Amino acid sequence: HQSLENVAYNVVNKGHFDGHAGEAPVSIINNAVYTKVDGIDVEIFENKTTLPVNVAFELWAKRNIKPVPEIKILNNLGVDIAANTVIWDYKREAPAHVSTIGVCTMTDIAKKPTESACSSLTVLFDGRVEGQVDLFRNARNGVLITEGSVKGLTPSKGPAQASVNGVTLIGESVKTQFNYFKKVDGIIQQLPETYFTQSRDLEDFKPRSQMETDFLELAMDEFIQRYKLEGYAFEHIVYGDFSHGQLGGLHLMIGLAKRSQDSPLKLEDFIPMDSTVKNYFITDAQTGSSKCGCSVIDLLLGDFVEIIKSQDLSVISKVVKVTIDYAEISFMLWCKDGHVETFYPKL
Amino acid sequence: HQSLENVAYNVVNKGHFDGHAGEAPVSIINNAVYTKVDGIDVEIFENKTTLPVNVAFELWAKRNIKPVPEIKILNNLGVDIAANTVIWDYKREAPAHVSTIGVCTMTDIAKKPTESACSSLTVLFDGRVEGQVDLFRNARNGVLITEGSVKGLTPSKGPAQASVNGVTLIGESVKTQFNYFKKVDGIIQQLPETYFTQSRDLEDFKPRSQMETDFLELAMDEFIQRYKLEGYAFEHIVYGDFSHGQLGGLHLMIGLAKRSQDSPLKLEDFIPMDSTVKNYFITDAQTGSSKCGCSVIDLLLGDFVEIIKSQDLSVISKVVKVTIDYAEISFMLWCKDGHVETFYPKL
Amino acid sequence: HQSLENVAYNVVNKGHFDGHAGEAPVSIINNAVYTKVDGIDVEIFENKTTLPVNVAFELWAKRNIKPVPEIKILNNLGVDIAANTVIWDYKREAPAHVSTIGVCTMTDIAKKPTESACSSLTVLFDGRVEGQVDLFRNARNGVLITEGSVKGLTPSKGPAQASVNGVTLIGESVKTQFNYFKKVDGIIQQLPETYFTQSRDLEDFKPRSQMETDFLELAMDEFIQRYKLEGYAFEHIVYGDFSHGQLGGLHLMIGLAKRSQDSPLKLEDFIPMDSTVKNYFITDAQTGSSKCGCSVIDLLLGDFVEIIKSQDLSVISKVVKVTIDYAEISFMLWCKDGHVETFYPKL
Amino acid sequence: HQSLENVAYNVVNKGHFDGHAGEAPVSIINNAVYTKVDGIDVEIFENKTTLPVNVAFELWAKRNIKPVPEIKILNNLGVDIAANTVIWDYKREAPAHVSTIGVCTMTDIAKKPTESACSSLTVLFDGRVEGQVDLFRNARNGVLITEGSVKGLTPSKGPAQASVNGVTLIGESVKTQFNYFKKVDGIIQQLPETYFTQSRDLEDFKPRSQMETDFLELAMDEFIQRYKLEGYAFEHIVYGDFSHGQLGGLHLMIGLAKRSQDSPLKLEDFIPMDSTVKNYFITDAQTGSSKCGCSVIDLLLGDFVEIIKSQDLSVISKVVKVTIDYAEISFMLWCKDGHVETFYPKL
Amino acid sequence: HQSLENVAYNVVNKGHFDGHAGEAPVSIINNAVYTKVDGIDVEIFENKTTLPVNVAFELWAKRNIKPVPEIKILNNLGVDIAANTVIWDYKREAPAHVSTIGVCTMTDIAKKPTESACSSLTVLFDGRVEGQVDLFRNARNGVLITEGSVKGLTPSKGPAQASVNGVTLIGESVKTQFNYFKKVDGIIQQLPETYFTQSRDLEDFKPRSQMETDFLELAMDEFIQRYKLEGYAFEHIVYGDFSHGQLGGLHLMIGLAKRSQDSPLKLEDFIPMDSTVKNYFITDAQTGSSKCGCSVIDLLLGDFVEIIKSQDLSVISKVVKVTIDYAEISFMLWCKDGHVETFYPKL
Repeated sequence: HQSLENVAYNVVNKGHFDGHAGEAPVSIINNAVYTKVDGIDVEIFENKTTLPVNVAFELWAKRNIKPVPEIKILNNLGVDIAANTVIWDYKREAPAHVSTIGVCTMTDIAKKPTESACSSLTVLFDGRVEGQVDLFRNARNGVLITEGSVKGLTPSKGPAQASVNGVTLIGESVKTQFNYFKKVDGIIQQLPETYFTQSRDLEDFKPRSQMETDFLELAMDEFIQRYKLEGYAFEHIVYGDFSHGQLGGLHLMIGLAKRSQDSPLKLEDFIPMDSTVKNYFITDAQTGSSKCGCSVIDLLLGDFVEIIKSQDLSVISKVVKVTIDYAEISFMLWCKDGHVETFYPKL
Repeated sequence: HQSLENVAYNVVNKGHFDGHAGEAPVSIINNAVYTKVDGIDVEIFENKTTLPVNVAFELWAKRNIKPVPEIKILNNLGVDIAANTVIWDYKREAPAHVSTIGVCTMTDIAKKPTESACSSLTVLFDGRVEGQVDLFRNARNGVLITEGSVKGLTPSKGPAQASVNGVTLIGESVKTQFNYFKKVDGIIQQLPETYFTQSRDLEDFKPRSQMETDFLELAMDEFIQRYKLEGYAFEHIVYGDFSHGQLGGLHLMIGLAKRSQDSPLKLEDFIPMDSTVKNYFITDAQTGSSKCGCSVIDLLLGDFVEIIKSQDLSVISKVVKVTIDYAEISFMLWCKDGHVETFYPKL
Repeated sequence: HQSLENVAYNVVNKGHFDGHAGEAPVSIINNAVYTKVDGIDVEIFENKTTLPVNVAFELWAKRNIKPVPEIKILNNLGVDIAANTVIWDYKREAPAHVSTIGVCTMTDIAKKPTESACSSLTVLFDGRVEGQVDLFRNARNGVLITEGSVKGLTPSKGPAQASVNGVTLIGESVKTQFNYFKKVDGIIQQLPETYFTQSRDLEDFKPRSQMETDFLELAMDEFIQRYKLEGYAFEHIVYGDFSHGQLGGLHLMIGLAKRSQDSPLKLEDFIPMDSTVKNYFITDAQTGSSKCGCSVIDLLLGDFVEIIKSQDLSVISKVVKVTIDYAEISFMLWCKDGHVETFYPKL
Repeated sequence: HQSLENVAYNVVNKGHFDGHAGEAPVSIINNAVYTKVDGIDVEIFENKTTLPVNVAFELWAKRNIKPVPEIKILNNLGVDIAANTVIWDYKREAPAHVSTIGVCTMTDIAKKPTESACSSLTVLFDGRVEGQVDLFRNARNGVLITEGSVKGLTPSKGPAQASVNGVTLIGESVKTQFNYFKKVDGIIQQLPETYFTQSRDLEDFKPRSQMETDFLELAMDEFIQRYKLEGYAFEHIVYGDFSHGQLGGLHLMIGLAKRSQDSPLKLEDFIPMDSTVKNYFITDAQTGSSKCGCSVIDLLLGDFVEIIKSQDLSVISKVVKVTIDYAEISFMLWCKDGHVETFYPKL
Repeated sequence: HQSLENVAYNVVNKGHFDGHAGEAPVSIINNAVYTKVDGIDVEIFENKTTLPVNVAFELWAKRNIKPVPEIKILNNLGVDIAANTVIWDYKREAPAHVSTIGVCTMTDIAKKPTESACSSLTVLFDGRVEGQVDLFRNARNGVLITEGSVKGLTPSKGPAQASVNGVTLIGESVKTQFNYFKKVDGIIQQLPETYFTQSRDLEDFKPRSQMETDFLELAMDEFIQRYKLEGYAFEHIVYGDFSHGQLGGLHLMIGLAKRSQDSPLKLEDFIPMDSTVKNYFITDAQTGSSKCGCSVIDLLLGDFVEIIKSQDLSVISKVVKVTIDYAEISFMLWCKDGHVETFYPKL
């Protein structure tokens, strides 16, 4: 078994677990870990998890620190568990998965992914570690990620971003765009064609196309005119309606970013996990206009435009299915007189 | 009785309690509430209150999310309790009142405000909800707020700002300026004429008059000259003295904002509740000048100027009474040779 | 003995302990102290220490609020304890020392520093308080700080910065540059000649020389050219290498500040205490380049340049000793063909 | 206000609060109070209450230690609060009442019982303390207890037992049998004629009549014969039926005591408060016979015999009302063919 | 450093720390230590100390389990710390001493007792461990315990009882009667002649002389007559007075034991540490007679008789000094007309 004091040694010296021998003295108190430096206690870990403090500490210390998929993607793919690593959720500050494989004896359900206990779980395999492509080849259920091709398998090209120590970025010195492969009950799946969410924050939103730059820079009707968007309810859906007490529309992250050029918004992330569609309590500071339970998704404007411009506006209301981050996302589409009234993610 | 799991359902779906039926699974641990999403716990409430976690969770979920008076105003008016709503203090992250009326069985002292238990409490009535103006008409003690007139009653026009989900603003799509009415022992009170504090933060202070814009933009003696303010100790009181080790003056929020154009201040809010007069430990980063227990109030400069220019400077020292946010605020006035030495709120 | 309720009185009125008589009512819950204002609890202290909540509260309330040395300096000098004051660590939010002298009965090992219990401890004496220079003169082990000269003793001129209520600055209205003196086993020490770290943060880094201004403003090879720095590996050590997956170099705080002009860095302070050499997990957001356990020190560029330009580059590798903040800091120096490969602090 | 350290002084010296001046040093940790004796912490209070540890400590220290009514009696009488004392529940280890009067500033709703806040509460007045009979005479709602007569008032003679520091006994050197008086809305009530429960434990049950001694000593049918009890279902109700998997009858404490002469019972007190009718999960160790939710009451056998022998057995089933400990207790009476089937308290 | 998991291994296998290599998996939660047995957590340590759970666990595991002096004796002798062992207080369930020597790195102030840090502490040395008699010979301050003689030193014969794993007994297969020696500031002390307390509990009190057997068996005046004790107030002091509401006398443990032959007493140990004189809140169940703050000491009756029969009864009141368990115990002696009124320990 792995000791607390040896986990602590690694953490105080390297900032994470690297398998160095040694021991640092430690104090558990207040659901935290303190090490003693010249007689004084200094906090090196605070447990925000539902696990026991020492177990949480170990899993955190064994964090995967390579670029890894964002958790929304792993969830959409049905990943239950990872092979011989810990995927750390930096949003929640807890492990992304309940159990572990060959990592920690308090959470292990197995030591290798080839065991029976893993058979019906979807295991994440990582093509960057020796042997794991071959384990995937023999696994019943699993998801494999790789940097390039895999012989005998058709790749699905993933999103451009990944997460590195909780910072989600598009790698330049490091590769963040993985190929994905999936197996269910021994059978290779054909992964669907997908849009990908863009994982941008309100606070530092950056456009990634000319369309988006135009959106942020041009006035509303000049933008709508230029991109032949009249009748697609962008003024409601994208720019948002702050005219009444109840906030209307405002379903694209880029719209929130544009409001933020003029004046602040308050977003309450009431179910704070990473996901393709987010749900916010939104309050507009300038007007006082607000709305609880507002679905927001961060697509490239161009992607969103192609979704909606491909829609049949003949019908009053229908639930539209779109594949995003490998998940089937339901949209509510309301039309009147052959124009769009609203179009939003159903959560 | 209301269940925890049903409170949780409402919160995970809508971000607050709306009376929908249903249940979400939940874990109480670490003075927090976690819901289970695909086998993993995610925090949906952290209890910063002195109440039991599940009770706090329910009250929070039943937060009033309409525009509501800032808590300093309710306190100054002697509000003990609200009728069939929960006023949430976003500064403290706890209920503004100890008990409740027709809201939650663990804190209820009554189900309707007409009961005997309420008779000697000052109940907040809200003219925007059916029937409550009439309950106020029959209440012994209470405070009523309304958007417009009330027949047979003289209104007091309140402050322009209110709070919406903890964001204090001047409503454009929503009404934040209430009329106030008050009853004590069955007798309608005549509310006094008042100044109102402006509820601005150091971090995003915005002027609300030409005088204030001038103050922020002009140099000290040019501003004092222009507004005929020589002899009113503005250089001490408003601009503040950072020349000695002990910080001097600096009693108006706008003065702190002006310092902040040049260089940072650190404010320790040591008794962190909302109130008309605040009390700070202030440290000036540029000079190292500092002062514990410093009274600061946020009045419109113009209002403050009229307070002080109406003062008799004949006497060495006297306690001056000014009505602000409906409270009687004591000021210490020190004069010498018929000019002002200092003039500050007494807390 | 000192009471909790009297500590609370002082804190709610003045923001710290000043010896006023009186009592405020209080509630201990959740490792915090709440006072009752008009029937509602408001938090006035949260215990981030390993001490019992009420003891921590008292020590915090008796915080030294004059300008005081940064804790890294006191540690480097071997200060164990302070005479009749509490040095508060604002980074850790806990006392800097384990025990106390004439301050608090739960942590006191003595009431005056002249007692036997203090004999083998290095006591901090403060020349600004009546009598303490004379106590130092008779102490076995101690460190004395003063604003000016001390008769019969050679001064060591300290760093220009000190800390005032946790804000570290160079005093203009207040003196932050102390003279230091030290005694070990009754014998006055001759303190070594030292560089001093500059205690600047990444977030608000400000240059303090023309060299540093040039560094931040000029392009790399233009800066290296101008200051005749070719062959001293500044491109690695100072500007940092973000070309590979593993981040290289980047050992001077000023280098991190320059990166930050272009794009954000994430620093994980994994052992969060104040010290001369810090240790970070660094992640570059633009490239995804990262490195755990990275030593960073904040020297004036000019100081660092003189350290390294005085080095013999004849040898492949050697451990170099430099005195900084009174500590002997080990540097690893690697050379090839008579140029510098890398030069970094050894932690 | 009263200080923690002064409460502690009284407790370590006298074992409770007596108003002595002084201070003992104290540590709050783990919801407990520790005092320091020669450098080592010793626990002097553990908080089993829902109140903050320091508040609970004070109330406990101000425990009424004179003989006082058992809490079941005060509850049955509707006592909400006590005048200038704290009634401590030794079963629950918490105060018997929510608020307090002239005792502790964190729980006080008033300082004297004559105040408006007390007007609609039933206040316990204690004729043994100067002035309180007269306060009762002027109170709107209250209960008065005295050792002897009160002029102008008809007494109700209470139970023979009272509680002294949590030990319930029949006083020989001290008076435990109080006279009771009650006022509702200014009007003296006529208290009903009552039986009283006997407050005996299974573990040390002692008979208090010849009938009870006979019951414990004689064989079943010899006892039933002697007291002409055939047809009153004592074999079921009192002796209990352990023949089947579900335990039957066994509703009188004395019956449990008799079983205990032969072999052990396990009683789970699942709602552990003091009350006239208790509710137990009972398991018989000899047979394995068991029953959840079993009502048990401790009456003198003679009293119980008179209740039931005065019943009309003509009807199949009826709810019978009996006054016990001043409460109206409902009994279910089932008869067949003019004999009793069962007769038990309805909880 | 010593690891948590290795402490756990020793505890689950041997019940305490014996220096075996190995590791058991562990969970810290709720201020307790749980080990995992076949997937289920079982508690192996609950922390009743003020130390961090893992530190407390280690010290407890390193409990001295040989016969050791009762803690009252070590305290009376001024023992601050033990040499290379942990004296566990089983009454308090915590270490008897604050710091440690060569035992645990979180509490060590030294690794060997010969170090400077120990110089002014009174160290307990244990003659049963190799080398420690010689360490005592060179120590400045200390207390030595041995089974037999020590060359060149006069022994003081200790009490017959010692403690073995918290069970205090008179050894038959093991030696519990130590010789004591003491050094202060390098100088061997002559320990005074002493009585010893007998460390008996009320619950299982056993007489240790014919006098005590007579006391328990004979009637009061027959016992007083037989031992010529008239005029020494035994009826008050020893047998106790239960006639009034306030309990009188009852200062010898043997008296409490005799009451207990007739009927139960409730003792509240309000300052629950081991000491020569104890302080109880006593309640007599039969009479209801009670008394807070009652001093009780457990001497052999014969010893107590010789104390008092050697007293001069000429004076009304005087404080008498008696040496017991090496401490100077003050007694209050009150006389009238040349007989004893009362004689009791002053705490």
